[PDB]
Amino acid sequence: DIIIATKNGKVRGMQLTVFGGTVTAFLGIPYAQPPLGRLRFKKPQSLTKWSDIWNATKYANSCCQNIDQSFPGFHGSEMWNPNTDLSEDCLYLNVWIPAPKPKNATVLIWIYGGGFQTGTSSLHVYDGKFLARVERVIVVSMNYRVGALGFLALPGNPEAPGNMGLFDQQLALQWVQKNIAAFGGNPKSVTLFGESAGAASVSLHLLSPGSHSLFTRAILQSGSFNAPWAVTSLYEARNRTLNLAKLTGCSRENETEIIKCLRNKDPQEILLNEAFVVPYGTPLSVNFGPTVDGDFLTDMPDILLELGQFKKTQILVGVNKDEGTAFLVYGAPGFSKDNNSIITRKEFQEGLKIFFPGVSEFGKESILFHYTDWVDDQRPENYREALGDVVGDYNFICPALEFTKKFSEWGNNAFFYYFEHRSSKLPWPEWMGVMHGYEIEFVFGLPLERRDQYTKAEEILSRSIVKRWANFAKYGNPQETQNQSTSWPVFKSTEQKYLTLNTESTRIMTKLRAQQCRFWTSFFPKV
Ligand SMILES: *[C@@H]1O[C@H](CO[C@@H]2O[C@@H](C)[C@@H](O)[C@@H](O)[C@@H]2O)[C@@H](O[C@@H]2O[C@H](CO)[C@@H](O)[C@H](O)[C@H]2NC(C)=O)[C@H](O)[C@H]1NC(C)=O
Ligand SMILES: *[C@@H]1O[C@H](CO[C@@H]2O[C@@H](C)[C@@H](O)[C@@H](O)[C@@H]2O)[C@@H](O[C@@H]2O[C@H](CO)[C@@H](O)[C@H](O)[C@H]2NC(C)=O)[C@H](O)[C@H]1NC(C)=O
Ligand SMILES: COCCN(C[C@H]1CCCN(Cc2ccccc2)C1)S(=O)(=O)c1ccc2ccccc2c1
Ligand SMILES: *[C@@H]1O[C@H](CO[C@@H]2O[C@@H](C)[C@@H](O)[C@@H](O)[C@@H]2O)[C@@H](O)[C@H](O)[C@H]1NC(C)=O
Ligand SMILES: *[C@@H]1O[C@H](CO[C@@H]2O[C@@H](C)[C@@H](O)[C@@H](O)[C@@H]2O)[C@@H](O)[C@H](O)[C@H]1NC(C)=O
Ligand SMILES: *[C@@H]1O[C@H](CO[C@@H]2O[C@@H](C)[C@@H](O)[C@@H](O)[C@@H]2O)[C@@H](O)[C@H](O)[C@H]1NC(C)=O
Ligand SMILES: *[C@@H]1O[C@H](CO)[C@@H](O)[C@H](O)[C@H]1NC(C)=O
Repeated sequence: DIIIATKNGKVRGMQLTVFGGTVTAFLGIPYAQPPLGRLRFKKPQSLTKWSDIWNATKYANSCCQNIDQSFPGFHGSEMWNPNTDLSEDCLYLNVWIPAPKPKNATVLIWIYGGGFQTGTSSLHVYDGKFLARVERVIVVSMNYRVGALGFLALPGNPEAPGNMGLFDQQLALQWVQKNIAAFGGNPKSVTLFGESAGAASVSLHLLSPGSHSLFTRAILQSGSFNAPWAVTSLYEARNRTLNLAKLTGCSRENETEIIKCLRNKDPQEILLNEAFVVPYGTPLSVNFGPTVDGDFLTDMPDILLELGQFKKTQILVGVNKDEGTAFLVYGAPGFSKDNNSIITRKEFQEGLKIFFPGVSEFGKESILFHYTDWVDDQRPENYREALGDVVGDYNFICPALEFTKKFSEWGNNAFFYYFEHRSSKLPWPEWMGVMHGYEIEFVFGLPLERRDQYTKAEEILSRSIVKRWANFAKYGNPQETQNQSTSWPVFKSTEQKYLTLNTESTRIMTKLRAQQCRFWTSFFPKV
């Protein structure tokens, strides 16, 4: 039996057997008052003390969310769908501590992705027991509100201020600050890491002054706030908040009254309507996401980034080789996970309509032009690979690169990686390559489990990545100093060196996707 006293009461965890060792897991610790009733859409409220022994022995409810129903029974999609009950009562977190209890361990806080519409900390690929066992770090992860329940925005108005999901995250960071010492943790040594919308969240915590004292360092996997999907403007936010009020018959004039009306609607009603608050959706739509609330976010984050207004610290940033492909099978014509998705020119052209609906004709022509001068005009994968690259470059790679350039210009050490290994247990077909999110299992050390049909080469890659992540958290330097590893150079805005992660050869390369990103980062914003 293992009971830990925390500032709001006592929590009992459970022992886990890992690699002939032991990790203690505290699954499902509440960190806020359930945001129910009048608390729906408000910032997370402080939790009142309890007196019992809170049995934190299983993952808690995941936050309300729509589920991917596109490939029922297919592990490739369903591995991302929630694996606990959905409920508004979902403000909980998890802690993995090494056994024997550490003395002053570095803490790793995970923030999952999901487009700010989906996700949950309890997923199998977010299990922190391996990191705890292997690197003697403590791993924390939290559930935070997503979708309209997490980001509906009536700016100024506290009933619906926006960014509630971010303040959930923040409230969990405070919990780590006030309690992790009791678990053997070092509150002065906290590294946030997250993927996709989780990564954009991490990057917004570097910008938010209310978070500056809640962590030390930051890791951003396939995501950053300057990505086009990561921040809703005050305009869209209001137009989307107003739209949703219509589809639920909640339209009023008293802005506080439309919120009260939305407060008596059932979570399901709000959920089915989220999709249509935009006129033309894409597979990448983030109908309700972070906004400039004037609280968490005091100005538009591009301006903050550009003028050096963020926490000064080290960052680890990276992306995957095929960020875009995963979204092509959610709408792009001629694409399917069940055939090699050879598409024609017209099909590529139609796909751009799917992914760039509001963009001018000339804008879409300019995308086609920049991506369709072929090394081989006769190669039939040409247009299929091109659309994937378009989506990946525009949505993930180029914003992550631009974020890393701008952040490092203010003097801090930055490290950039390019993950280019396809999981041998990847259930999607080969033409989709090194997909969005399929580095996570490697970061969390799943390939270390020899019982799980990963190759030996994958075990070695996960083992080095785990060491590099942990070295970055403990020491601000993501080296593997022992097994004659390739040294990871800092990313500088001049030379722009990055490290490639793969089973073959880790290499130092320069200026990732240079020609592509100049199009996205300096021509395309004009159109
Ligand atoms: C701001 O919102 C209006 C309203 O959107 C419509 O109503 C919602 C409840 C939802 O069902 C949406 O899908 C609707 O489109 C947008 O106005 C509509 O725009 C579309 C296409 O642009 C048009 O076909 C509709 O007739 C419009 N309806 C009205 C009442 O004007 C408007 O475009 C949004 N603003 C922006 C910049 O997108
Ligand atoms: C690849 O598959 C897509 C998806 O269509 C579905 O999946 C197939 C594997 C098969 O089960 C089809 O019967 C399904 O409809 C194909 O796209 C469809 O193509 C048909 C004609 O071929 C067209 O009428 C539909 O509109 C298309 N639907 C979509 C969503 O694109 C595609 O043609 C296949 N291409 C190759 C090269 O295999
Ligand atoms: C409910 O269905 C909505 C569609 N979603 C996408 C699907 C398809 C792609 C695979 N993912 C699983 C997945 C993989 C990796 C990390 C996290 C999750 C689910 S989404 O809601 O998850 C979504 C939305 C907008 C985004 C905008 C920018 C980047 C990612 C986005 C994801
Ligand atoms: C909390 O759990 C207590 C005991 O839990 C069980 O016994 C221990 C030794 C572990 O094996 C644990 O995994 C078991 O589930 C209960 O006695 C107590 O009533 C519980 N309190 C609740 C449910 O509120
Ligand atoms: C635990 O360790 C603390 C020092 O943390 C270290 O310094 C900060 C600035 C970070 O760089 C972090 O990564 C380092 O590991 C001590 O100040 C503290 O008193 C120690 N407390 C206990 C109980 O061991
Ligand atoms: C490093 O490699 C270990 C096994 O390799 C042997 O030990 C190291 C220290 C070298 O001296 C090498 O020449 C030997 O062949 C693994 O057990 C260990 O987990 C690896 N560590 C990392 C971080 O990858
Ligand atoms: C909006 O509602 C609040 C709370 O009831 C009220 O105080 C305020 O006057 C209303 N504003 C209007 C009606 O413009």
